[PDB]
Amino acid sequence: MVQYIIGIGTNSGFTIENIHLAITALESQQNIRIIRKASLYSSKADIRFLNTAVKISSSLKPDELLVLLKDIELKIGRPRVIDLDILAAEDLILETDKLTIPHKELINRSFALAPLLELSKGWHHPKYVEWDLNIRLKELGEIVKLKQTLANTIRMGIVNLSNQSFSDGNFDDNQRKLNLDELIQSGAEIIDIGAESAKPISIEEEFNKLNEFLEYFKSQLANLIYKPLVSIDTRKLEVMQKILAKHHDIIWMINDVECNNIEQKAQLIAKYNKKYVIIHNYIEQKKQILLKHGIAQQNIYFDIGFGLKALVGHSRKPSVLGLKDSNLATLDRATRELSRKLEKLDIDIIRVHKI
Ligand SMILES: [Mg+2]
Repeated sequence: MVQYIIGIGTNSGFTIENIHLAITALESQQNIRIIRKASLYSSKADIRFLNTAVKISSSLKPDELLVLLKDIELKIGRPRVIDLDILAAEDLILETDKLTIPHKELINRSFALAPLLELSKGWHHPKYVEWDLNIRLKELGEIVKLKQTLANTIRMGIVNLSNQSFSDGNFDDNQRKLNLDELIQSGAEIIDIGAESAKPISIEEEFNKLNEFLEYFKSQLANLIYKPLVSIDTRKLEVMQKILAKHHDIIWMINDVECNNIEQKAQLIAKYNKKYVIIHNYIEQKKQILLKHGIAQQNIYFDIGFGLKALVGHSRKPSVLGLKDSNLATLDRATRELSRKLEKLDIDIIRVHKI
């Protein structure tokens, strides 16, 4: 049994998902235990890189572990989708054309070294036992530790484009953009964009608002410290159709509150292989239809619906935080404190305005 620090980076696709999946792959090996996972780090490539590290225990030999990693790199399907490197193994020093441990660039890459030292604050490079790596890390300079984590409970950030959020000024439409930014900085792992509050809205106009914002998102891809997973919040079948046709590459999930056309909707999610949610307003009958039309069960969440993995939407809802003249600075606090409790529980996804 040896301890290895595995470095995991990615700047392509669903970034945090690729990282979670490489970790899942390793944990699933009968001869590997996962000891600890580092924080998530952002560095610049062209899209932003997402890097972390994991400390494992394993009876694998370095070269055999090298073999496993290339395998995993091909499973996740490797702008690199996934890059896996043996960063270190205790005080092990190994030089072979095949591999070097510690990794030759460990001490040149802050996105490698920072997570390592986070996992092993007392670690010294065995080739250079006198090198205080804290000093080196700082010399390497640039590195953003994100508030997004590899926790079990992912936080979905609400981005409403409807009339509720309207404060546009003479020459600026910046509020929803500012809102996306705040959410991403405060650690939302996911973003749920919906364009309806009120007076009904057409398919064409619902589509227009969603499209303009996704195109805006895409134009910002290399400017985001973290590229969140994207959930599309609409109950209209034709909206899904058009939005998925244009933007399926950057969408992770469809979140539909009202069921009509559930048949054609599943047929659409299946073609696109996307996550689906089930809200109230039994879940079984729906599940079966979805399951029927070709929707893999794991790709589907349920929501009980204040108004199979578990999504809960409870943000700024009075009925569930104890009802409602209360200000936003108070509504969030009941959410934020109740969020902090669902995380503790198993909760897979929580939908919130503030993290
Ligand atoms: Mg490599």
